[PDB]
Amino acid sequence: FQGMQVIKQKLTATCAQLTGYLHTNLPAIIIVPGGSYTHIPVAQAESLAMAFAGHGYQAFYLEYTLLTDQQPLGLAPVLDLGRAVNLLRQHAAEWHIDPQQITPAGFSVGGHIVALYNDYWATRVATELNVTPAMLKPNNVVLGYPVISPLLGFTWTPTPNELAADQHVNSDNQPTFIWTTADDPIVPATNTLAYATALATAKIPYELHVFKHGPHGLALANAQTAWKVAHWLTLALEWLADNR
Amino acid sequence: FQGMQVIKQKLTATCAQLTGYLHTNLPAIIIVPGGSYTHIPVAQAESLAMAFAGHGYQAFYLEYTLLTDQQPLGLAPVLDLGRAVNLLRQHAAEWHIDPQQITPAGFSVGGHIVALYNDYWATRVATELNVTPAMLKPNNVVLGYPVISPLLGFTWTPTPNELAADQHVNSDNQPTFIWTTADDPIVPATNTLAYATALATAKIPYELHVFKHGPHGLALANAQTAWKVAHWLTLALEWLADNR
Repeated sequence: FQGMQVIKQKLTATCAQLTGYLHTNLPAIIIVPGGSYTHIPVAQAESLAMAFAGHGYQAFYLEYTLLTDQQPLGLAPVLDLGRAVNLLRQHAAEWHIDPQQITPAGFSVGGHIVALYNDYWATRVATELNVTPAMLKPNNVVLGYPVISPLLGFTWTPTPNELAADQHVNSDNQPTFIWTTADDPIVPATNTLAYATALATAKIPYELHVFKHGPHGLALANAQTAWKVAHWLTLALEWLADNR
Repeated sequence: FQGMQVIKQKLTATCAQLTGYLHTNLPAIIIVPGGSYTHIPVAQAESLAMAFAGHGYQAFYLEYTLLTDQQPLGLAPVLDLGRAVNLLRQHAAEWHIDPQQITPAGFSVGGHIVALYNDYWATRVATELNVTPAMLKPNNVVLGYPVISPLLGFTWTPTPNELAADQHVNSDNQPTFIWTTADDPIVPATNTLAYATALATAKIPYELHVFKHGPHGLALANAQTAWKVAHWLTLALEWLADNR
């Protein structure tokens, strides 16, 4: 909460909450953290929000629906992200947000949430929230160490089989910046490579960085703990800037 | 040729030539440049050799067999690279090369040559050159803006169909660092993504960077002309160092 207005806002029709760090209009980042759908690692979320806040972004973090709030989780976290994007656009003027530069940044399981948001914002999220698609648009998406868990899934009842983000890449998918680790023996980067291939085939703009960064847990701990900058951040910021 | 011993050596049983820039023992880079198999862009080759020379490498560039030297080209350039690796190991002591840190770095069509070298060094190159596999080992390989052309191909007579480097990834493939451009509308990065997927499936160590760098031609021109450093170089050097 470093010299910035901290704001806290519970989202409507959900237990999800949003925390914001606020400094013309600025681009805005919404950090969708990890946590295996069991908890939200608040310190990770805040640190990653500050990584962007420090480089000219209004930065938010989303505490999304967890397994303890609802089971089956369903797609509640993806919907929660929509509620968050919509609130940012609605309040852009009073928060000095450029409503055309709202970017969800998903980490670990939050990368899965964000990947699916990029696929369904104009369709399933819009119709579930009954919000106009334009209000839910992610201007770009960022995915850091994405992790797929079968906890996410089952009006709109898709099981983990039809939640392969790489199978539902469409023309409404927006530009995507992805980075992950190549050498986690427990979680190969093959899923992420498949998503990039789907983006490339659908001709959705992207950038992909598969680094030798070790296990996903250590890699994301380092990203949080040791960005003050890390190449993933330099690269994400440059990509975001050049897409403006 | 900046304050370093420049050496020139024609390789045996080939029109291919090698140029070297020489400063304990040092790692060595062999630049396999582009040129569409019609010419070798010497200025590109030299500049890229210097990019590494300046960071503690003995650096060489390979002027490989061209379409004007031999048609069909066959796999002559891949064999030429083997001849070059073998010569470096043979003369490591007098050139202050660490014979366990010899790394071919392929650019544009040379990336295809190097990708195939990583696949066939212990098998088809060894048997065509009648050289022991150990002498031909690439300790790591680097691929920058790789481009596949059907000019490469047809003792060992494979047509362009059986020269998909991603189809012949085996356990003898060595660690691979790849970077390319995501947004060349004429040459999508899908081939490179497929190779990375094959490396990942075969559990060969790798790092992949698909940047929004524009058309392949401009991207490689920039790499040559504007590294003095560019992130692809920082990233390649760090990866090479951490694999030691």
